[PDB]
Amino acid sequence: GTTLSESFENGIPASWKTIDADGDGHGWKPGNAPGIAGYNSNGCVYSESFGLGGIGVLTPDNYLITPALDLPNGGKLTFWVCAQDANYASEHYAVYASSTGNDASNFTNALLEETITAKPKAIRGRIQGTWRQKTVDLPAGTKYVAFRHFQSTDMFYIDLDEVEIKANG
Ligand SMILES: [Ca+2]
Ligand SMILES: [Ca+2]
Repeated sequence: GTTLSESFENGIPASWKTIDADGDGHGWKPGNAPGIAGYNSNGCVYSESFGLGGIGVLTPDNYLITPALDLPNGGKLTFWVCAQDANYASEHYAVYASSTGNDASNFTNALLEETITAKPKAIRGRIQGTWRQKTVDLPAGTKYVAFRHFQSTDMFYIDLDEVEIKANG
């Protein structure tokens, strides 16, 4: 079955689907160095809970969804995530599998759900959040994977990079 490897070095391919479910006009977006460097690479994607330039506080419910997948005996997903700004790091997200369609309502099996945590002597810390790697088992018959930024507000960005799916298959 499917191997998928996406480094986001040239944005979000049209074969991926984005859903701005909350309807504010802000969804998952391409990021690149120097503003928004990827993991060991130039490009990534990001989603905002606060926008620069007067945009202000947001309440995202934003989906980034893979192309269709062929996983008759399941597979393994890995990806990298961080908080863009270590002082505003508490972004919440979940990863879902659908066996059916690729609408928001088809993503109900949360495989992974978490709020990012920032990593007594006074010491200078990183400006940007540390990249962490996540590994998720994908059930047999999974056709789409969704990354959902939601139940988040008034932090900064969540960044996502280097998505790999290996079929068992
Ligand atoms: Ca990248
Ligand atoms: Ca939105």
